[PDB]
Amino acid sequence: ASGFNAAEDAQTLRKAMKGLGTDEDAIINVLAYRSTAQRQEIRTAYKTTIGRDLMDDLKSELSGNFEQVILGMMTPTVLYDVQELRKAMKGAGTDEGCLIEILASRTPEEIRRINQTYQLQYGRSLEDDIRSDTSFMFQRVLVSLSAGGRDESNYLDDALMRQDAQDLYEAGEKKWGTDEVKFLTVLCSRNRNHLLHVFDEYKRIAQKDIEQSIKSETSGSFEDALLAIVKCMRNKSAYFAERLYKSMKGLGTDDDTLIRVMVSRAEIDMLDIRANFKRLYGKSLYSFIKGDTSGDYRKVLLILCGGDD
Ligand SMILES: [Ca+2]
Ligand SMILES: [Ca+2]
Repeated sequence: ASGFNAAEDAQTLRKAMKGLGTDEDAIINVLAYRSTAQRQEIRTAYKTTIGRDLMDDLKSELSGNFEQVILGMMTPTVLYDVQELRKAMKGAGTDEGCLIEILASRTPEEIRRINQTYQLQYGRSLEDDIRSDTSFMFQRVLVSLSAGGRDESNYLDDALMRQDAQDLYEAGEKKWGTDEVKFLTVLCSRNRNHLLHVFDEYKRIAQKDIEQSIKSETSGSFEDALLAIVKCMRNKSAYFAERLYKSMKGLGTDDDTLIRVMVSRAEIDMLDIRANFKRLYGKSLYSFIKGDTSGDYRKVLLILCGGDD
């Protein structure tokens, strides 16, 4: 008896959190079927209408993975990335995979926004934290990416493109070892169109794909970062399909990654992620999530997925 009404959604959620226990299905039936933008209007309407803070109430009413997914869904796009990078770096351990996932997949523009926001939210620069929590070549790649200075044009410099391919090839022909800085320079600095052309040229002169050379010539998180960049440049949806596969295959589940990817990409390219997932693994993302998770947690996850393939 109306279209999208933030106030009405606010009432549904409040009712769901009232009384003994919590009607999580009511919560899902609303939030999982609203856009990130709409969820922000709901937060505003809830505080206006109820005089309480929606995020605080959700946190006090929910727990575990279900809580993590719902709160993630409720967080504005930029702030979610910022809070995920911070979480990746707090504590003794560092979630380098998360750092790579975010820094290799977001545009230089989105990264610049994440930068300023990181600074305002915590008081330190994203770069400083990266420098403190990572080292050597991997640190350098992240420092470059985090600054968001990658060429944003679509300009193709023929001469430079040919030289880049050569430098990359020669980098894997050095006696002492792989001239890793070359990979960093080319893969972190050039614009997409230029890089994609460089990959073709590389293939021509080396008779091998850049990805296979990266896998045999480099290792560790540095290797992962380069691969992430290449994959995100060529077929970003496939990169996330793989990310999701790795988080669910074999004993257990990397819930942090599973949740972040499903939440962050739900409104961006989930359909294409699903297509690539089935192509790569023969199974549908839906079937994988369904058999690797459970509870209301699984329910919201399957909905973010969108349906079986
Ligand atoms: Ca309750
Ligand atoms: Ca598993």
